[PDB]
Amino acid sequence: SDPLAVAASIIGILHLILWILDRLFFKSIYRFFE
Amino acid sequence: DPLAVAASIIGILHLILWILDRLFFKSIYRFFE
Amino acid sequence: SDPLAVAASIIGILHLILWILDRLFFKSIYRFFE
Amino acid sequence: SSDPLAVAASIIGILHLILWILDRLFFKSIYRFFE
Ligand SMILES: N[C@H]1CCC2(CC1)[C@H]1C[C@@H]3C[C@@H](C[C@H]2C3)C1
Repeated sequence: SDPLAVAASIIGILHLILWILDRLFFKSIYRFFE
Repeated sequence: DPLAVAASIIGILHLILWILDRLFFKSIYRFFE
Repeated sequence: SDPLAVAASIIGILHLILWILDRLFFKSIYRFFE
Repeated sequence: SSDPLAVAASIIGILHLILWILDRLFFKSIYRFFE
């Protein structure tokens, strides 16, 4: 239970979540003008 | 730790999906150049 | 844990922060000109 | 100080930072000649 390890884990989870949300928005936007 | 394993697998899938996304968008925005 | 894990944790936190600033900049540019 | 999964994820995180840095660098560059 290193603080850096736990923070890095949570940040990786949040990073992938926000990435799929951002790219979902952008892929839905680009899925209309093509 | 289960948290470390979850974060590791999420990081690997994140890199893989980001690479596929980058290939998609680089081959989609490589026609303009 | 080991230097590899510590550096990887610092780097993952940096990566989240950097991608946050990148997407915030792009969303602020696409939230005023669209 | 050795989990194979942890070492793999660490190397992957470093390479991910490097690749995203290069991606956004050349992206910002392309978006620097167009603005
Ligand atoms: N992309 C980051 C890189 C650092 C780790 C994943 C998230 C990796 C696996 C676990 C254990 C350490 C710290 C994080 C969680 C090394």
